Amino acid sequence: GFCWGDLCVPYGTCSQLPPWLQDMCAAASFD
Repeated sequence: GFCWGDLCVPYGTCSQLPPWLQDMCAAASFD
């Protein structure tokens, strides 16, 4: 879960994102 201040990328944004952004969203899910 990558956090930019208070903006943490939701773990469940992956299907709303396209493949290349899902790659990071994978680490968003696990971090």
